[PDB]
Amino acid sequence: QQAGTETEEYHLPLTWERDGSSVSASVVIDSNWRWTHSTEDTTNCYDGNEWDSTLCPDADTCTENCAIDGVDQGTWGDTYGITASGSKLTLSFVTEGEYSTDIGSRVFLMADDDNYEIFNLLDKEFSFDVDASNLPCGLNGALYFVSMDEDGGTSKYSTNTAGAKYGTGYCDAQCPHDMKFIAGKANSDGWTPSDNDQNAGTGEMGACCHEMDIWEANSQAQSYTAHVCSVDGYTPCTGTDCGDNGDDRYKGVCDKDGCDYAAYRLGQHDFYGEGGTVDSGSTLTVITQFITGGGGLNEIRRIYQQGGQTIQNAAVNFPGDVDPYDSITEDFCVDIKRYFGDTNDFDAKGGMSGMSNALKKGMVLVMSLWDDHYANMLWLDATYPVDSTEPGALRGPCSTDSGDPADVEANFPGSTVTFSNIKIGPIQSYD
Ligand SMILES: OC[C@H]1O[C@@H](O[C@H]2[C@H](O)[C@@H](O)[C@H](O)O[C@@H]2CO)[C@H](O)[C@@H](O)[C@@H]1O
Ligand SMILES: [Mg+2]
Repeated sequence: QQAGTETEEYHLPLTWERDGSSVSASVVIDSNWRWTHSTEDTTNCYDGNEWDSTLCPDADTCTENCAIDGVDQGTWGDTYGITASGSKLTLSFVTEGEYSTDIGSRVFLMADDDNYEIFNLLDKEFSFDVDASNLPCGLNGALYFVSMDEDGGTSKYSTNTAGAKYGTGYCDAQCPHDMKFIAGKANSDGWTPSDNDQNAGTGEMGACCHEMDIWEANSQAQSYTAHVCSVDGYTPCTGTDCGDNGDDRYKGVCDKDGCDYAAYRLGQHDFYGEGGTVDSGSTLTVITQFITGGGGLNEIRRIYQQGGQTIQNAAVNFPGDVDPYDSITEDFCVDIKRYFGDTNDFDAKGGMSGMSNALKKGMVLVMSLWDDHYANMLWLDATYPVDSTEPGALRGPCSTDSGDPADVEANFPGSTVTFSNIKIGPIQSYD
């Protein structure tokens, strides 16, 4: 995409801490949340959930004729419901703006006006504070890393002149087809609008890359998940390479399931939640350690702090069926997937050393607040598949009727998440 000129681009200031020192950074809105309009005037190229067929009769013409516009100081709060102060960022769920209505948001941490901050998580400890108390069943306040290009794609794709400055270049391990711009081009070929989401559709291309999910959570359940891909960095995909939900799920270049460590699903029901050991009613510190052996990742450990207590990760709790692991390791992913009858796509795609090499090449930080039009977040907080009764089906305390976006959007429009005190530094020792 090229940049439009109707609205100046303002990145929202955010402080964080990098190896013992304060960094005055900022965040940027993902280009999918932006207005896409003619470079000539004000006409929408993307209008509702379909592209304009005059302006966009094929992707190349669409790319030439359309632009993504800026988000100025005022728009962050009143279109997106996003505020920041100091080292705290708050994302909103349903914000009814001027003439339109925004649902959730996704932002990236910037290094400067034109580049994302690049995190090299190997042999480091990454921490932050989150308040997930205002997120009911069916919502997900997520903090995670993805192998985006530092410049959002401008060096490699010459029709992307907007770049990281306009939040371009998102990819993740889902190989999402709902991205309006992929590899610098409008993804308008073969566009199908969503039946379910009036803002969304899917194009022929998907945008794949490695993804390290530090925190996927609402007030009811939480998980952290490593997703490795067999391709290197940001990778546009079509066809079977995308591994689309359904029959192709395991045939693409990325692991959609990931190797997930989700305490509730692993037989620890009161570890996290309302009045749990870690109490979602209140802010908590989430600390993640990327431990290496011979310079390669071999474990991802998790520690929590809340109210001055240090709380070790809860161990797998299937006595005599699975060892009490308490972290992501190769043996955990192998044994748990066997026990849960899950295809080990994580290993098929490179496993722990594939992930390590991904981490070594550097990742972009993402924070997001969303609901789930595909599976109602049931895989995080309920039972999934809904009628399944076998080990690993049970995920959280929520109803299998929870999480329909139409319901949660109407009933909990005020939902919010607050992330604060982002920090990276050497691996510390814990009591
Ligand atoms: O809970 C692990 C789980 O992944 C499920 O797919 C989730 C995925 O992990 C999440 O990242 C994505 O956005 O939503 C999907 C739903 O497709 C998968 O369906 C489960 O069977 C698997 O155990
Ligand atoms: Mg094929």
